[PDB]
Amino acid sequence: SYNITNSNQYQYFAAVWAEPTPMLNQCVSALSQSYQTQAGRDTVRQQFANLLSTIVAPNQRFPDTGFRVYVNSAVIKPLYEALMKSFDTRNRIIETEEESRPSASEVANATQRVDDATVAIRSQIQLLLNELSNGHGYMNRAEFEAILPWTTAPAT
Amino acid sequence: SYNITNSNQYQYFAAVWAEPTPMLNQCVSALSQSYQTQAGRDTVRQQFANLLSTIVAPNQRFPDTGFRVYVNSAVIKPLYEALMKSFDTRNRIIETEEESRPSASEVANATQRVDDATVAIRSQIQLLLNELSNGHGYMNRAEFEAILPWTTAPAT
Amino acid sequence: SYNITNSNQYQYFAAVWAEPTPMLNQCVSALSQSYQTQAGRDTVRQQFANLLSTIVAPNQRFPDTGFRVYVNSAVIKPLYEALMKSFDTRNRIIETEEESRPSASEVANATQRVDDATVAIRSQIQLLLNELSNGHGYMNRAEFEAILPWTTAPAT
Amino acid sequence: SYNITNSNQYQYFAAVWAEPTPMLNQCVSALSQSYQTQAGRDTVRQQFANLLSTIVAPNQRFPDTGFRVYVNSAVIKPLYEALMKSFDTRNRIIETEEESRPSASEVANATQRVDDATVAIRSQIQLLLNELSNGHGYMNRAEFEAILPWTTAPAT
Amino acid sequence: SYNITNSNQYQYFAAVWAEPTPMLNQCVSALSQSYQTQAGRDTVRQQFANLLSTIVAPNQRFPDTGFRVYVNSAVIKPLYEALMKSFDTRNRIIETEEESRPSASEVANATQRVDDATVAIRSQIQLLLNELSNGHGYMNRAEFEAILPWTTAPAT
Amino acid sequence: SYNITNSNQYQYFAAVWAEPTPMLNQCVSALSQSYQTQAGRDTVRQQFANLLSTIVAPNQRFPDTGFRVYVNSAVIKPLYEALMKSFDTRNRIIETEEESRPSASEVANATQRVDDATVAIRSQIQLLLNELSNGHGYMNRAEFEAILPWTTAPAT
Amino acid sequence: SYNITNSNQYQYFAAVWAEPTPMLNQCVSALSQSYQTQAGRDTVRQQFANLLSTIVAPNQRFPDTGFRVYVNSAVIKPLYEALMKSFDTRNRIIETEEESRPSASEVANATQRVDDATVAIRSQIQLLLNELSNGHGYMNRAEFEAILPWTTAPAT
Amino acid sequence: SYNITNSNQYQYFAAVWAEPTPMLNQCVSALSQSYQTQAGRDTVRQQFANLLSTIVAPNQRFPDTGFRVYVNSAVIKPLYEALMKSFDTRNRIIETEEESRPSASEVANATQRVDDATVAIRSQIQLLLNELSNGHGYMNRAEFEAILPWTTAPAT
Amino acid sequence: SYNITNSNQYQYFAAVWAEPTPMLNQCVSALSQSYQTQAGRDTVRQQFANLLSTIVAPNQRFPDTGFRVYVNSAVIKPLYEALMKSFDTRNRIIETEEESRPSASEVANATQRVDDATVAIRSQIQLLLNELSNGHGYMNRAEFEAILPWTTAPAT
Amino acid sequence: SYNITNSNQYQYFAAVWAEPTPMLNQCVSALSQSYQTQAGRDTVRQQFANLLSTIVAPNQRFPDTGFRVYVNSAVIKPLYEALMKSFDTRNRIIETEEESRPSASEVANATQRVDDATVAIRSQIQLLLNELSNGHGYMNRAEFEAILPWTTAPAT
Repeated sequence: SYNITNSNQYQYFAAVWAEPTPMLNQCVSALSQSYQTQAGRDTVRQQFANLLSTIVAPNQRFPDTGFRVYVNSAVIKPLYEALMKSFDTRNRIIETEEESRPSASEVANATQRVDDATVAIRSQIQLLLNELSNGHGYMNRAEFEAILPWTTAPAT
Repeated sequence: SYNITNSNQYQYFAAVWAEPTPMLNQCVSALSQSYQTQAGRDTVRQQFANLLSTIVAPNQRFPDTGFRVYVNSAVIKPLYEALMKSFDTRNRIIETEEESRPSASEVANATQRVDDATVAIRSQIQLLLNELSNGHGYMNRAEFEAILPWTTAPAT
Repeated sequence: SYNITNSNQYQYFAAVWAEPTPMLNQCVSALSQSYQTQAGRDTVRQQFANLLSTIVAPNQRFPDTGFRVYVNSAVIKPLYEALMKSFDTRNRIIETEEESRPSASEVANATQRVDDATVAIRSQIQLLLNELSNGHGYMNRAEFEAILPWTTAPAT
Repeated sequence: SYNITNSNQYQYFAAVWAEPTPMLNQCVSALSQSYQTQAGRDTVRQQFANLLSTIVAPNQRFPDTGFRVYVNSAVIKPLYEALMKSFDTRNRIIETEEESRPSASEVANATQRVDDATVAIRSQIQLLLNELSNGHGYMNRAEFEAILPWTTAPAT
Repeated sequence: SYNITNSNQYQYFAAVWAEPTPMLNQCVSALSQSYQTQAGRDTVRQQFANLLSTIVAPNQRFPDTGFRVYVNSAVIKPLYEALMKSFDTRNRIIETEEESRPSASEVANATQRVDDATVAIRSQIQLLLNELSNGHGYMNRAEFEAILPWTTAPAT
Repeated sequence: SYNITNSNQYQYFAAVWAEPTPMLNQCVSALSQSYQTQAGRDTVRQQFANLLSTIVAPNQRFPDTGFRVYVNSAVIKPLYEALMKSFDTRNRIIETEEESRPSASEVANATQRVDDATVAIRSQIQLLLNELSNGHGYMNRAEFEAILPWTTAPAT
Repeated sequence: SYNITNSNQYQYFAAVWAEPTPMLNQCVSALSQSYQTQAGRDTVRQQFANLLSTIVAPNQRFPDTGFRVYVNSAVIKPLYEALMKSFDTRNRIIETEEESRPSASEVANATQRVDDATVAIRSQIQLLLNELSNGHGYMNRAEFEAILPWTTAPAT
Repeated sequence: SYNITNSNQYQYFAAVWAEPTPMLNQCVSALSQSYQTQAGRDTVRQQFANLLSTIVAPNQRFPDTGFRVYVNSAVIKPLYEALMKSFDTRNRIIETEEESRPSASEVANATQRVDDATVAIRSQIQLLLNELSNGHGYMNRAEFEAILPWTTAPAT
Repeated sequence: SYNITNSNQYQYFAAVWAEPTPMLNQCVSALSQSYQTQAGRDTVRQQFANLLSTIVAPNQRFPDTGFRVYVNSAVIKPLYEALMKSFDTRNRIIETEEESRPSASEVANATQRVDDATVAIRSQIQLLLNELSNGHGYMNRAEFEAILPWTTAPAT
Repeated sequence: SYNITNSNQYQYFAAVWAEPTPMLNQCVSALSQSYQTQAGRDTVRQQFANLLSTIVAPNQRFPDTGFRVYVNSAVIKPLYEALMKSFDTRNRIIETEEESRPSASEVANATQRVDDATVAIRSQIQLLLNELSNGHGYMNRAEFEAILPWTTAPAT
């Protein structure tokens, strides 16, 4: 069966998989909304997490009856953490009592901070789209390989 | 029969199921009302709970004669807790004796709090509608799978 | 007879139908009134609900002797929830004992809130009118199709 | 006889007809009054409704012995809903106990709201007059056509 | 029947289809309105989403009795995400209590932000019109091809 | 009968037709009014929409007993979207409580914005007039052609 | 009788006629008043509209017992739309509560806007006078011609 | 009848005709005014356009009962586009708020630009006068010829 | 039928055709306007695009019943891209808040930029006129040739 | 079948192909717009990327039923990266708070930077046009060769 030991072959186990369908659809769910909210962007990242699960264990090899998405590869990982990060936060401070601080934006501490955050998530959501989908990132038993052991309960 | 043991295959048992009909109809019941009330929004969340039951046990597999809704998936779970949460509460304080505090809204503690809560539940009730229904979230014996055991009282 | 199973073909069953006559007439009943009331706008949405019923079941197909209105399509669904929602509420607070709070509107918590709500329901009631009626939204056995099964009690 | 089925030919049935005489006369009844009232403007719109009936059914075609007014055409529909809407409401708030709020208009919530509403209904009542009457809107068996079926009980 | 496995042939499945009629009509619904609103632009993008469904599955090939629109092609995808994005948001901040911040626009945080957003959605709505329609983007069994497998339940 | 399939012959179906009479008359209705209003310009565009219907279906060819106006041609389409767009909006902000912001136009956010919008709709309303009418845009069975199929229920 | 079909012969039907008497007299009614008003200039344009009717139909040719004025010719059309347009509007803003904004014209948004509008309508009202009357614009069965058909119910 | 095919004989069809009377009179209407305006010069060019129509079709030859003016010949075309162009525009910039920029013409961006434009339209309006009228430009069935076909419905 | 394969014979397919009538008329529509605008020049180029379609496919040869205009030839292509490009843009920067930057043109960044752009589009619009029309650019089955194959479904 | 190993024969696999139709049409979409924008130029490059895919794999040779465009050849590659690069960016800095920096262009950091960028993309868009199309760049099984192996699953 599959019997892994060498640690160098463990950079593709947990928090590095999904499927073309699940991932791409999640991204559209995000992009199609306003960036003046927390519910949306915050929950969005939390959506992607639910799919950032695992698949290849140390005993049952990757099946031919499947093709998952290595969420920590070429363009996905760097631009997906960079992307999901774009909506990190912002200098949110609603200085009020009931009425927003009267002369709040006279000599304030933010404006283009919120505006510029939006640009981040926005356009990166797109470049991701094309890269993500194509081949930059994808993998299956075909591309999942190196020098892997197989020796537990027989089945070949 | 079905005979489950591996815990990794238990993230889809209790408080994660329903059916297209029950769920979608509940959402309309909510959306079609005012957000200046507690009866409505509070009881609403309590409505969704009655449907957040369980279906797949450890012995009788998912039937072909059915298609339920995994209430803890892709878009539903993150935006449904975020949604149901939108009507968490608000800074409700009816400072009165019989007559609401005379000069209550002069230098008060709330206004857009109540207003902004409404926006939350409202628009998220919609984005949910389309996502929820489509395929983002749904499942049945067809999509309910991984590596599951079946060995109790024979019937195949 | 009709014998449906595939869930992907269930996004057009409950809370998604009506008829050109019923729907359009309901909209006029709404639009022709004042927006400084609750009886009207609130009951209005509740009117549309009574027509948001169902028609196509899993066994008796859509008849040639009919043409219903898919209330969850193109322009209707997004602008009808957005519309019906326009009269969500407002920051209604009649701070009084018998006499409205003397200096209530000196440094208050609302005005253009009520005013701006009216604009919402109002003009959207119209854009709806033209869109709704035309073809954006309508359907019948002619447009109600995909890949649907028919196999119960014979009648062809 | 007339035997209609195609839905595309149903955008001219209910709530879209009247006659040159009834409609124009109703408009004068409105225009000739003060806009500081509710009885007038409110009941006015309700007057136009009584005439917003139906005429062409699915079996007895439009007669040669008549010429009705399609209340949902060219200029009428857009400017008639816009018109009838002008007297939607206003920020009406008579803050009093018996005596209107003493210092009510010091730092208040309205003035040109009421004033500006009047301008709306007023001048639009006129532009309507000329447009409405001419040809922009009118119709009869001559202009009521497309590709309509006639096949029930014989009479030709 | 159709029996797909190669992942490289999965960049045209979900969230990449529609039809000439549905798509173009949705765009007009958008363009014909004011850009000083949220109901409109926000719900607009949500309209396009309802049509961003799927069509070609892994078993029933693209029919000759149809011609859909690949919403992720040549000009559509880049300028449609860029377009739908134009109405991302803006620096919306209605600093008020009832009365908009007195000296709000003296030394404020926005103006041409809202104005410039409008230009974005506006003109891009047009360039899209011509490109979208022509051939830049469209596809059917004629143009939907590469090296695709067909081997399940026989029917040829 | 008419039996169309080739998609390249679908850029002249929905939202691309009208008649010389309806269209030109609508334009005059617009031009003859003030540009310091929303009722007028907004409803205007909504007027043109009611005429932006369809005529040539896939089975009943264009008649000799008619001459419609292709609203998406030569000069009409580019300058009609550009025109109808001129009255997109403006930086409308009536900062007031009852009394317009005292020192509102000292160091404000708009003036020639409103003024310059008017110039847009205005003069383009004219250049349109001559172009629109002449031949730039018009069509009928005479000019509506390419390589179109005709094969359903016989009638020649 | 008259039996027109060719569309090229339809640029002189609706909204393009009147008579020397009606038109010239209307212009004097306008010119003889102040340009610091809305009643006058606004209603003026609306006056000219009432005369911008139609005369030559597709069956009863232009009579010898008449001479009308083609309101869309040589100098009339370009300078009449340009003229009627001169009184488009202006940057009208009466910033007041009861008392016009104290320091309103210190650093304001308009002055020569109103002044310069007056010059527009004024002098163009004159150049029109001479041009309009002479021959630049006028027509009758004598000048109304091209290649027109006559074939319905006989009368020659 | 006339039956043209050779394209070399199509440089005298659309946008190349008028009549001695219409054209010359239009030019005087222009020349007799101030060049410190937009209404005049702009509408002027738009006047000439209304006459820049067509006359010789591919089937009804040029009549003996007429003499039109080829607006794209010898001196007219080059000096008429050059002329009509003279009033292209200018560096118009009224830098003001209500009061023209105080020290606007100290170190400004224009003066002789406006002045020199006037000279252009002015004197070219004259040289045109003599050239235009004489013979440089004029034509009729006498001068309209080359090697043209005539073969449709007989009439000779 | 026509059966093309050799790629060298593909430099005259898409985005390289039109007709003498459509093209020349579009150019006049452009030239007759001011160059201090964006609506005009921008939409102009977008007008020419609508005509930059295709005609000669790989199976139905160029007809004798037609003569189109190869928009990518001799003088058209180089001077038409150069022309359409003349109105690329300019250093447009309206530095203002409501009042254009007081001392904006003292030590500014542009003037003859806008002025010089106008000269570009202007005069090139003319040289184009003569070249375009004559023979420099035109083509039909007569001039559309090289060594082209014809072998699909028989018809000769 | 095709069985490649030698790496020297891998400089024509990924990110080096397309087709005459797709590529040339994309270029026109770009060129026909203003260069004072980011949406356009930025998304443009992202458009070309979607077509910069791959075609020749290591097992299924280049077909006779096709002719693609090697996007990394003679003139395309050097001038296409140079071209697409022209719209790299610019010294974009909108120093403002709501009102662009008053004395921003007195002693600033840019002007001809933006202007000169436009020239880059512009004219190179053209030289590309002719080169790209002709033969400089194109290829197919005819020109795609060197010394390539073919030895997997038999089919000759």
